[PDB]
Amino acid sequence: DVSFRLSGADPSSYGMFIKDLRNALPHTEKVYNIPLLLPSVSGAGRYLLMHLFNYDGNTITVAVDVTNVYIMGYLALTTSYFFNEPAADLASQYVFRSARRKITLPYSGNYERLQIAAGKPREKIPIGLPALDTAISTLLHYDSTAAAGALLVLIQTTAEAARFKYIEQQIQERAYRDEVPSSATISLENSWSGLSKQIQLAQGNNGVFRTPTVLVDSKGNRVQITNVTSNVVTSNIQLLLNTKNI
Ligand SMILES: *[C@@H]1O[C@H](CO)[C@@H](O)[C@H](O)[C@H]1NC(C)=O
Ligand SMILES: Nc1ncnc2[nH]cnc12
Repeated sequence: DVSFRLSGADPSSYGMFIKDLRNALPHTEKVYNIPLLLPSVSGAGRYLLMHLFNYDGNTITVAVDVTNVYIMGYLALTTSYFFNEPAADLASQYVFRSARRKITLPYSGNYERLQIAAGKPREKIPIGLPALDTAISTLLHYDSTAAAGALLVLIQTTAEAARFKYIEQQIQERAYRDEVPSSATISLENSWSGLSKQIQLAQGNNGVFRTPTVLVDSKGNRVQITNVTSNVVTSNIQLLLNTKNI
């Protein structure tokens, strides 16, 4: 299991949590020096438990699929919550079995359904360490609309930060003040699968992507990523979704 405490959190302790989260994901291979997530994992071993504590020290446990970094559900006091999608229903067979009741949330876990549920796109949802503290608090008491927004915050500040060093840095910049994600952040979130696939196909194609990936950069500019010498590949992406899962 991996843990993070919002109480006394700073950029350093958050960086340590994101390092722990990455290190908990199993790999047998690096591709271009980036850990390659596994095709699959059987049984309870598929699911990492992240213990998160809000500033008052209350806790939720979040279940994450170690093959794709996907949050499937969470436990808050004695109630488990899972997304309404087959992968989460499978996860519910393995995690939080001792919960007194299990609620299936009225949406799946993808960004499009979550944003509909929350009534806003994540371009308009501030993120950062204070927003994460809020999100943990919200999830402690079931409110499906409020929960969607909290889950958008929670996904971006954990899974998306583990996937991309740039996103981890964005959150570190937001240690004491929330701010909506940069469009570069949004771009990366949306491209992880695409990048993961192209970095794997570059192997046996002399490091050249079969299909270029279009991103937005820091200054807000729309760039084409065509080969593994890109900074996005060398110094940003931290984990690769296995093409067997794409
Ligand atoms: C690869 O990417 C860079 C941009 O990052 C580009 O300028 C360069 O010409 C490309 N190299 C190859 C071999 O395609
Ligand atoms: N439930 C989830 N977990 C991790 N990353 C995601 N991106 C969109 N939905 C997600």
